[PDB]
Amino acid sequence: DTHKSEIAHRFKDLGEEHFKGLVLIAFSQYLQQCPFDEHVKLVNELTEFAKTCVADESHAGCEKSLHTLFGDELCKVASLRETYGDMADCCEKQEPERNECFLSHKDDSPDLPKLKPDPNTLCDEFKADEKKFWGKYLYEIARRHPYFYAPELLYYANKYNGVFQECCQAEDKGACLLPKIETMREKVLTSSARQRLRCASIQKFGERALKAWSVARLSQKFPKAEFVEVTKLVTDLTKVHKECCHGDLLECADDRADLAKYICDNQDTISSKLKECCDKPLLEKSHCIAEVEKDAIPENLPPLTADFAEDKDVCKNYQEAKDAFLGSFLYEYSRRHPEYAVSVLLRLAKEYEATLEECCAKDDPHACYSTVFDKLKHLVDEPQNLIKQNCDQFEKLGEYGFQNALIVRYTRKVPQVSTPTLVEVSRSLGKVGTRCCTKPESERMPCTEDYLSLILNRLCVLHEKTPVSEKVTKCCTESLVNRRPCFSALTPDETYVPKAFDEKLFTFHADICTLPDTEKQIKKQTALVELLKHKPKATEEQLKTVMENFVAFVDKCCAADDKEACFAVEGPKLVVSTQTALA
Repeated sequence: DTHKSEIAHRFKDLGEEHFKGLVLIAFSQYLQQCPFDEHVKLVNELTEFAKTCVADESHAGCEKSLHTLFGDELCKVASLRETYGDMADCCEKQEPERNECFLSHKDDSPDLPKLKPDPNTLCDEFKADEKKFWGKYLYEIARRHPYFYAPELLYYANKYNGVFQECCQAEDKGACLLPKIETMREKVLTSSARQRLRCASIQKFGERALKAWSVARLSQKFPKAEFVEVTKLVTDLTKVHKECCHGDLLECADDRADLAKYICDNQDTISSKLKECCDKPLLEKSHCIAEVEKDAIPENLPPLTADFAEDKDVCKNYQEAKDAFLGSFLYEYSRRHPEYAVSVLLRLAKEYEATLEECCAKDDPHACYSTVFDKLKHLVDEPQNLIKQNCDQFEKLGEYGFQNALIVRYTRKVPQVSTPTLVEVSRSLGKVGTRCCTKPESERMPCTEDYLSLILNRLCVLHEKTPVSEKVTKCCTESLVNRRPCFSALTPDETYVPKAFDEKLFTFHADICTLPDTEKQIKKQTALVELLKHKPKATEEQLKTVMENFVAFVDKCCAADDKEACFAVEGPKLVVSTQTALA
């Protein structure tokens, strides 16, 4: 009963272009510092060997796993040690330990040069060779995002050649291109942050957590899908993610297709909105199905309380399959409330779990769990007043001013975190203003809950690598679903000794007037953070004073005939007045 050669099953099923694409992504994520040219060699080689195993299945090595073959090739890289250190001892291990070891060196903050894309040299390179322009893009996104969802990477990379196909024929390439890549670039970062949380769930909270996520997400989109169908799409959707998150990129891709294919062939029992989606070429259909509008709530739905609170058999039901009965609750809940954010529904079910565990203990469980829904109904509203405040502060200050607002709020909160992580997180938190505060009122909170969890997950991820605040560790490990309130309930502690003053953190040169705009703000926001690790009690009135004092200074010195002499003299002046005002 042996369908023998895994490389050959995959090469056939995906076809060559997708095989090559996915292989280049996989090498790109394992070795992020490597030049492009070296990866193209590793891909072509493995690809030859793939064809040979399609031609002859018995030929040597054609039965080795996909890791072993991927792994064999990583081990032959002349520059693994003197380029990747401790990584080249992975080569001393056997399968599957050798593969675990490679993964664990994926770098979530790789140090990579910022692509300042220029449309002329860039439109130059797509005409020269469209298929390599295509690969270079794959490799550049994937090496800076090493857990990127890989079948989507091909999707976007095609969308991308798509822009150049339409824009390099116009009379102002520039004016045509940059708005489209920029709208594109935002969707890609959002999609990578999404995937990164999917993988954190499983790696850190179990398959049970991801799976539970898909019940929420699915039930909500496909409320007229009955539970067994939902259950089924869930099984196959957790598998696709598990494999994606584990670097099994070829199995993942092929299993997403089989699912895209299963969904479209079962429209009538799943949802009525898919008919347009179920009609594109492969990449686009899958993206369509993941982007698709939600279906209508069936009309005569039996009130929630029926099965889950009055049922004189709840505890019995629950004990016989805890996870199914809870999945069932999540299904039931999610399909009736497509308004809610997932993070919220998964928080509703978790609380619901906690209630049976402890009610089912007591002699009269029914007296205990009959009342759960009010408990639950109060969960929704805890968030709401957070929202109002932050959108006011946001409208009040604008995006930049709000980022510095968060930078201060979050540095007093978790002063130990490193300065680059505090900057990046606060910037991203502040864009949640622009994302969510112009939305309809009853929609602002769901929006907010949803992205915070991508952003809080990035904080944990950046921070689990080099663990230094106990506060953050606790909020990251304690729960998946309760991070946002765990991070909002944190206070500035008086258990933090201020950082000793460091001159080099508050010295500025004529370069500051040179930087790209993002860089300029990031240089300033760093110094903002370093100022609050040093002067952690400094008031809001005082900081107001410093920030203005600081704007004037940069303005002043970015205008003079000798800027260097201008920073030299005014720099120390600034330090003095600040030290005085704050100390």
